[PDB]
Amino acid sequence: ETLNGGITDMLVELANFEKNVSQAIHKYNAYRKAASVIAKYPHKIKSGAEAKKLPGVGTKIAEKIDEFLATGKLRKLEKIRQDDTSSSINFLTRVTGIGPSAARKLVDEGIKTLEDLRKNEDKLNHHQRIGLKYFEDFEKRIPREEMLQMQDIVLNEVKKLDPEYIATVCGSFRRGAESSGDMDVLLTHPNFTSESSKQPKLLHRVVEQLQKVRFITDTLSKGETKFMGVCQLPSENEYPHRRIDIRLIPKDQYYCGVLYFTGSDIFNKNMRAHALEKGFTINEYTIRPLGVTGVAGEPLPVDSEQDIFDYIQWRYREPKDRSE
DNA sequence: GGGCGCCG
DNA sequence: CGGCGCC
Ligand SMILES: Nc1ccn([C@H]2CC[C@@H](COP(=O)(O)OP(=O)(O)OP(=O)(O)O)O2)c(=O)n1
Ligand SMILES: [Mg+2]
Ligand SMILES: [Mg+2]
Repeated sequence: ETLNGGITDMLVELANFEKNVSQAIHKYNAYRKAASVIAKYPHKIKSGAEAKKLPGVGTKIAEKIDEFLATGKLRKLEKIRQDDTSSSINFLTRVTGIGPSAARKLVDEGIKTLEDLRKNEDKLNHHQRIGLKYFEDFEKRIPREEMLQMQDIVLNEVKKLDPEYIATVCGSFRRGAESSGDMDVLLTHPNFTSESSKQPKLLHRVVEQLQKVRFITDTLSKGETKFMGVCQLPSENEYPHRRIDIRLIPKDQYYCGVLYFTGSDIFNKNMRAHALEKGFTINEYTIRPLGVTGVAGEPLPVDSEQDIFDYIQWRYREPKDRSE
């Protein structure tokens, strides 16, 4: 029965291609949107020119409409049958360590399932191995109360080695969310500052410590600044493996760090992006005027997150507000 | 946007 | 050493 059936069908097929074969969210979005609106319409759609009228649809859609009208065809649309690589690839990407590039290669060699991975372990680099090892684990968000305990344990043991050590937990957590992807933690130490730019050792000790207590349980990397690894809560008879990140910022550049580690990522993007519009360039370490020629001037002093915002002419926004 | 570590 | 995956 349904008049515009035929069309809406196409339309929807179309959006999902746009959705997957691309990023083309904007496209896909109008796409469905439209199919939706033509769909609510109570008259048979005859002319694409009629369609246009209806809100949601426009030129580009109306065209696609036409080509369908005369002939069920849609050469573009016919093209579609290319399929399957794309489904599987992305999937693989869900694997921590697996980027689009290693995902491709993995698919080309026929590895393109979860099951398959497990079978082709030998092809995986270490990180991948882990992502793979703790796969199901990595898909669960940490709940507030958990982080809590973790905040605790980190907090504590940090003190034991030195109580001069400062540890702040950023990212989601700090922005107040109810569930957090991982645990992100800023670490600082006054012995360490913009003048020395050394002491990998501080971080170093600390991971070993947590390590030596069965907290961290794996290691994805260990720089003289960064640190990503797995960790886990304890119990009697167990808690899911979590992703952990430590970053050591020279005690003197704590604020740039804090801002940056709090995110959100989008926020940072907009913000950093903005500093520029204003003439300064911001990194986890500093905010320094950015010179006429296009080179970084000396770094403006910072005494609190507020000041960063003051510089780019922006209203301070609480962490909980830095969503974007 | 701006940058850290590891791959091979 | 680039480039990758990640933050
Ligand atoms: N591409 C990125 C990623 C992060 N940052 C910052 C934002 C905070 C931290 C990223 O931590 P994530 O754990 O990626 O984000 P989150 O806020 O912790 O989110 P989740 O809930 O997923 O852990 O690095 C940035 O400037 N650019
Ligand atoms: Mg987080
Ligand atoms: Mg993280």
